[PDB]
Amino acid sequence: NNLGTELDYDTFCFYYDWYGSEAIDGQYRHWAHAIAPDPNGGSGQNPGTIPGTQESIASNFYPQLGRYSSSDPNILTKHMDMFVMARTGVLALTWWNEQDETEAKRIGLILDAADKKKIKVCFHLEPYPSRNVQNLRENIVKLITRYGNHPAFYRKDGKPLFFIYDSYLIEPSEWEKLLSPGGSITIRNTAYDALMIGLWTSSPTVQRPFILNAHFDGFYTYFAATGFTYGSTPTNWVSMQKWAKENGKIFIPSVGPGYIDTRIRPWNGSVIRTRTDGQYYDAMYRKAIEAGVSAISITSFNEWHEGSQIEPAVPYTSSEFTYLDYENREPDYYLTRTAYWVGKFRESK
Ligand SMILES: OC[C@H]1O[C@H](O[C@H]2[C@@H](O)[C@H](O)[C@@H](CO)O[C@@H]2O)[C@@H](O)[C@@H](O)[C@@H]1O
Ligand SMILES: OC[C@H]1CNC[C@@H](O[C@H]2O[C@H](CO)[C@@H](O)[C@H](O)[C@@H]2O)[C@@H]1O
Repeated sequence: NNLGTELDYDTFCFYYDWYGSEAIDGQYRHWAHAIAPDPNGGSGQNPGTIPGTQESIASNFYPQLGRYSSSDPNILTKHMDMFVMARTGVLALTWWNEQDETEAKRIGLILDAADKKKIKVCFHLEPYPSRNVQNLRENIVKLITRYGNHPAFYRKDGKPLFFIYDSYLIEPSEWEKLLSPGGSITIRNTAYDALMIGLWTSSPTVQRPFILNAHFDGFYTYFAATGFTYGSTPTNWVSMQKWAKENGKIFIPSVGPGYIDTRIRPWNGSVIRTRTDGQYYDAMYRKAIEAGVSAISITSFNEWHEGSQIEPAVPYTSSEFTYLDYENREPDYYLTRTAYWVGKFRESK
């Protein structure tokens, strides 16, 4: 078929499976959330918590699907149908190494639901406690062993792919052990080789040697808020792509529709980026495509705490909070607008 509706398998959408519902789980997990203390504020902050009631959830927006469980197979079905609407072929799943049966169940449910719609899944390896290159290798081995034969397990030219959040927390000298072909615990040329995509944060003076010396296969930028880092400043993307191409690296810039996290981080208002009826998303996605990249990542499907979600949101005013909503756009606008941009990306590829 040549309909202009097919999934794109170089488009990665960051997905969070940490929500919990009455129907499935037993606490309204993540809809209830601690309010972060101000890192520059007084001593003796008791910032409190958002209780995750119908009226008061840990987001500035309100989901169309309500306080859903990420363990609810009927929610997962709906989510995969939303990925199909958006034309996003890869779900980049947050992964926290919880070592619990409920996590294992959820991952399996997600892979199964994804496959019914021909969506692929890769892992977004988060900064779990004492993360280091040895336990990262062990966990890569476990994920490939457990899930590598699942038909929804993502591969690019035969290789799995991982995004590594806050990769700068591990020194390049440690990364080299895992990621250089000569490294003492290398995955290169093994059954567990993978494309490893590190997080480009700050200036080229710092990031270029970091990426080279760490032996990452590529880099992404994550943040939906323009200007939050050098990497999330889209005017830098042409130059970042040129460097990537020169150095055999894969650049996967991250685009998002807006940012606001002030329910959980009330002190962080300077990072707010207004959606402007889709104009912010349009501008960011255009810059990614114009940079001439081979792959794009979307922040986010459903990071509701950070207000970067493309998942449908609805107007809601409760006794406790007046939520933001999609304004003059319909709840599914960011899904259909994603599909528009995926088409533009494909036209350029
Ligand atoms: O401090 C608020 C800030 O926190 C989180 O990002 C942190 C870290 O994970 C990032 O690597 C660096 C990049 O410079 O920034 C923080 O230290 C995110 O939640 C972010 O959106 C938020 O503004
Ligand atoms: O997936 C990368 C990155 C996205 N932003 C949130 C990060 O997770 C932290 O913040 C969450 C609230 O926004 C909180 O629920 C998590 O426990 C974690 O502190 C995530 O690493």
